[PDB]
Amino acid sequence: DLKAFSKHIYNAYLKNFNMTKKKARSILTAPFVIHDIETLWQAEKGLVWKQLVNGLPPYKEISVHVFYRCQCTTVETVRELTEFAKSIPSFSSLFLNDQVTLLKYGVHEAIFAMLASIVNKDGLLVANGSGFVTREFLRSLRKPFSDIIEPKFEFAVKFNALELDDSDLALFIAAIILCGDRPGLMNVPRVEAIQDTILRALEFHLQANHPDAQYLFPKLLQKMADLRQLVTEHAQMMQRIKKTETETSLHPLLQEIYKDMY
Ligand SMILES: O=C(O)CCCCCOc1ccccc1CN(C(=O)c1ccc(-c2cccc(F)c2)cc1)C1CC1
Ligand SMILES: CCCCCCCO[C@@H]1O[C@H](CO)[C@@H](O)[C@H](O)[C@H]1O
Repeated sequence: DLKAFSKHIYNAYLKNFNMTKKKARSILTAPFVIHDIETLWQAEKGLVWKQLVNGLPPYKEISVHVFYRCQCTTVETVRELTEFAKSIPSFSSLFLNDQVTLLKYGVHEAIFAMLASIVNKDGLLVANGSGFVTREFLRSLRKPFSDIIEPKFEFAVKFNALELDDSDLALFIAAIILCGDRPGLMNVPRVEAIQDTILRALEFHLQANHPDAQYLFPKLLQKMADLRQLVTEHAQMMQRIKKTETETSLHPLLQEIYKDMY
């Protein structure tokens, strides 16, 4: 039951996410360092990116260009999360409208949790591990673009202190997506039931994987609550950008995610 449950989730996680925390940590211990405008330019000229630069919206400025690259990665991680979720039998058993509801309100929490895997206190990996953008450079962007980034590093460094591996994260992320609290859900009892099974699997798994860790399971439950507050603040900053940065393009999928959030 729960052992094979977890194992199926773990394989779904390995199957659908290109960058795993294992791969990321090895690199973070070399990548081209982006820390100013010149190295950013060189990086765009020199590094392979998943989305091609001319494919981005028309250029406006440096801070906005960075934002577009963040937005590109966000949308790509949504696609991965969707296929990850669909690789879970109980998720695909849900009516398609409930699937969309869970992803809509779940993906950003899952993204910011997984983000910690490619983050340290000095910056984060970009371009599939080919580059490393410094936290200080991201801090130097003009508001509101620098403001929307720093809160994630703060969460990330604290989160990495728990020292989860990929197998723990697969269950953690599954639990975030299969959440019975999401607005507009049709079959709440069914999602609550799946959520409960995942959380049992998570505890079972952590007992085995981290036998000497103390209070880790309730600590992770608190991280789930923390991520909700993080995403609320994020959505508020995105609404601010929408209203005060009219020249900045917003990806339509992300726009569909944000119109009913406060
Ligand atoms: O939510 C939206 O509406 C999309 C909008 C998000 C905006 C805030 O995004 C971030 C905030 C904090 C940390 C990371 C991200 C974005 N992410 C990245 O992986 C990422 C970070 C930096 C760069 C990059 C690339 C080139 C130059 C440069 F200076 C930076 C590329 C990708 C993770 C969440 C997807
Ligand atoms: C797969 C069976 C066909 C599903 C048809 C039901 C569509 O319902 C719609 O689901 C959306 C969430 O996904 C909500 O945002 C809309 O308010 C709601 O009207």
